[PDB]
Amino acid sequence: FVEMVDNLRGKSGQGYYVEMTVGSPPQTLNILVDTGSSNFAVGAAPHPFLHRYYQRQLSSTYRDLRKGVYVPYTQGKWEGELGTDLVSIPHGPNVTVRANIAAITESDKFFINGSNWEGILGLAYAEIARPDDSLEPFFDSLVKQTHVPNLFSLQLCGLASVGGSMIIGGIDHSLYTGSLWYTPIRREWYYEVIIVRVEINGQDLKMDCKEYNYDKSIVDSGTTNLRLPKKVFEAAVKSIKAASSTEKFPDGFWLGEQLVCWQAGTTPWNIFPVISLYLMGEVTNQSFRITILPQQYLRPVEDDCYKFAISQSSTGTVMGAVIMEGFYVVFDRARKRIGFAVSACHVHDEFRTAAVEGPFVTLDMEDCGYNIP
Ligand SMILES: CC(C)(C)CCNC(=O)CCc1cc2cc(-c3ccccc3C#CCC3(NC(=O)c4ccc(F)cc4)CC3)ccc2nc1N
Repeated sequence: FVEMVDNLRGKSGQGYYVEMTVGSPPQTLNILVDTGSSNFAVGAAPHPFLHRYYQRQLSSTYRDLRKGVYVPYTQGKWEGELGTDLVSIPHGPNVTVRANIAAITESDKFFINGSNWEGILGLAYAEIARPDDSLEPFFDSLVKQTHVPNLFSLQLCGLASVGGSMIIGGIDHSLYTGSLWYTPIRREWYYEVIIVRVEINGQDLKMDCKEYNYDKSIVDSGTTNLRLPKKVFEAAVKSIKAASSTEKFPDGFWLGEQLVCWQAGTTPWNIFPVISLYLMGEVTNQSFRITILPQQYLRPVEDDCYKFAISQSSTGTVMGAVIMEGFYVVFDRARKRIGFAVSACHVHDEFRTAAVEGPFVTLDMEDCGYNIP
């Protein structure tokens, strides 16, 4: 898997993308890696934000499916035409597959002005594909048509440029330290998981664990922050504020609306607590924990200045890039489980160490799951 190491790039706050080729002859595009959606969709007309776009009429292997696709999101959208074509990942497995492709012809609030990606690779499951779950996602096609094993793994390493690795079809031992622990994929739609306990510097938050997963918890490379359900966010912020109270911060800092700065290299990392998320384990009544250092949740932005990268959610927990940057994450689709291990590229603390540790004894973990009617 050495050929796939370092196949991801990005810019701060703009996501991670991988190089792909589409069509015959191959058209090279940079594609955002998104575990929180399930469509393969590419700019296919000259939106001013795009470095380049897919030109479907120049591909001899493009097949028009003669069906439109429309994907609304928070008063924005992408829209276009469905087809299939041959797709490869140059720094990936040595195969080519015929996959569904959405050729985006109109959009609002989707592309980012100044980013270096032109499309999105939705790696989640068919249930959340548009227009419906009959549109087979890319990874499903990859596994069906080739001998690539049904798993991939992500090491995201944290404008300043960014990098990482997407290992397609396996695990690279060089990308983590310590042990890999697995949590079940609760259901195949999002990469849904169940958080069973939360601690701040070892202090139990002491909430009904259902609150941690209200109304779901997902692992999402398509989101920057650790996003927490409102009630949990408020409890977490209260605790982090208490821990760090020897310094004063504007109210807006805790809302992610202003920076806090310190003289070069005098950042008081010690006053910010570690956060442990306990995840449902593979065995009955067994859990494990992942521990994130403050270096994960205080995002550097151009003194050393930082933005608070924990935010409130009204649609459940989102373990975004912030969390993922601390860990090598294994999406073991074949066995309906997600693995975590400390990332070989995570940012270290002077005196404390990140961890993925277990086992713990946690009873009635099924009750931590929220039941969306
Ligand atoms: C409902 C739908 C299928 C659209 C998404 C369901 N998923 C979520 O709600 C989780 C968050 C998310 C929202 C998304 C929204 C869209 C979308 C659809 C129509 C119009 C606009 C958008 C958008 C957006 C934001 C986005 N993400 C980033 O720009 C990004 C920024 C920083 C990062 F670190 C990672 C990603 C480009 C996907 C596309 C993919 C998404 N992927 C995601 N994981």
